[PDB]
Parts: sequence; C-alpha cells; structure tokens
Amino acid sequence: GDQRFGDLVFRQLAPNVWQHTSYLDMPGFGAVASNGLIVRDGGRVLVVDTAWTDDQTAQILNWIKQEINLPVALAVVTHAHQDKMGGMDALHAAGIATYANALSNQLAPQEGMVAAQHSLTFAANGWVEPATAPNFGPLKVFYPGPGHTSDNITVGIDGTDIAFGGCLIKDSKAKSLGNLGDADTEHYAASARAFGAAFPKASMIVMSHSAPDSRAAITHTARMADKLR
Ligand SMILES: O=C(O)c1c(F)ccc2c1O[B-](O)(O)[C@@H]1C[C@H]21
Ligand SMILES: [Zn+2]
Ligand SMILES: [Zn+2]
Repeated sequence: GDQRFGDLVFRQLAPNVWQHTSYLDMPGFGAVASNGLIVRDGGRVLVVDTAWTDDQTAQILNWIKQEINLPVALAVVTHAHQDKMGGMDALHAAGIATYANALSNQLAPQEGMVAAQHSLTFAANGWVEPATAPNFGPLKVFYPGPGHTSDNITVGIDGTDIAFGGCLIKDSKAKSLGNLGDADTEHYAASARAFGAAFPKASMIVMSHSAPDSRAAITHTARMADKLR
C-alpha cells in the first residue's frame, strides 16, 4: 500500500486521493513523519500541505508528474509551521497557485515560513468564504477554531469519505497532543469536535503525524484536550 519514492512515501487512499509523507530529523523528536494530501479533480491535481522542505516538495511534484501527469492547479496549506508550509518556495518555483488562511500568511515571516500567494478568509461559522477559495473543486475548507495553533484549518474531500485534520488531530491511540507550543489549550477540545461536526460523513480521518484512522481519532483527540482545561 505504501509506495517509497526517494525519501518520501505515497499511499493511495481513494481512486482520486493519495497521502504524501515526508520526514525531518528534528533534534529531540527523532525523524518525524508529516502527511498531506494529493487530490485529482478531473484534469487537475490539488495539493494539501507542503513537505518539510523545498527539496522534498519538489519531489512530491515529481511523483505527481510521474504517477498522475496532470497539472497541479493549486495547493492549500493548513497552518504556518514547517511541516505544513516549509516547502512553499518549491510550489512557487513550479508556478502553482498557493492558498493559506489569511492569519497563516500574516504569521508566516515570524515563523520562518514563506507566505502563500492568496489568503483564505472564513465566515463566523468556520466555513471558508467561497470567493477566497476559487476552483477548489471537491476541497471543502473549514476553520474549526484555535487548537494546535490559532490559524489551523482543515479540509474535507467532497465525494469521498476522507477529511484531513492536519496537526489538530492525533490518532486514536496517541499518548499526547504533540507540540502545544503555539496551541490554544482552552479551545482545543471544542475545535477538534467542530472539525468532526463539519465533516460528519468522513469515516477516514487523515492527520499530520499518524496513519489514517477512524473517527476515533477525533473523539480521542478531543477527550485528551478536555484535560487541558
Ligand atoms: O503536530 C504536532 O503536534 C507536532 C509535533 F508533535 C512535534 C513537532 C512538530 C509538530 O507539528 B508543528 O508544530 O506543526 C511542527 C513541525 C513540528
Ligand atoms: Zn504546527
Ligand atoms: Zn505537526
């Protein structure tokens, strides 16, 4: 099920959806896997999250060229940390239109990231303002509230059973909520639950640092976050 491609791993999750995985050896954490998504929509490819680095992100684009061979119409990144946004320059070098939460773009320089070219804004109920996410096809972008970070966003894939929680969601057996350095501890549980409520049909939950899981990832993440209050 896993395809090794250079130093990256790709896993098909649905007829039109693949998970990309890249690794960074970070001092104190080991070699951390980070996951994003690749979605074919008709004659276009859409990407969710970069790899950790520009070089790894260029390798994602190389895999897409070899395995799908359709243009990458856009990428959306899910917050301003390196696992999600470290490869922005590779997307720009490739001519790909890039999107992030407006707040992610504002935070990018101080986080050591390069901003995306376009900013998403969100209605009070969390759904993206559609004018700011043109041509997103089946990608349904939802801001669940502050959690792992204040700017974290999530993405469902219409027509599939898949939703992507990024670094907000940890797997159903996780022992901790990971890196809480920029987290909103009081609102985390509610934000995890809001993600689940936004995508009630999603039976496959994809996340940054573990393999795809059932919705027990959502309930378990929220239950762990209940203890932060
Ligand atoms: O998502 C996490 O919880 C996480 C972690 F547990 C360890 C290290 C990192 C994490 O994500 B990050 O904050 O986005 C960043 C790349 C670093
Ligand atoms: Zn993060
Ligand atoms: Zn992370």
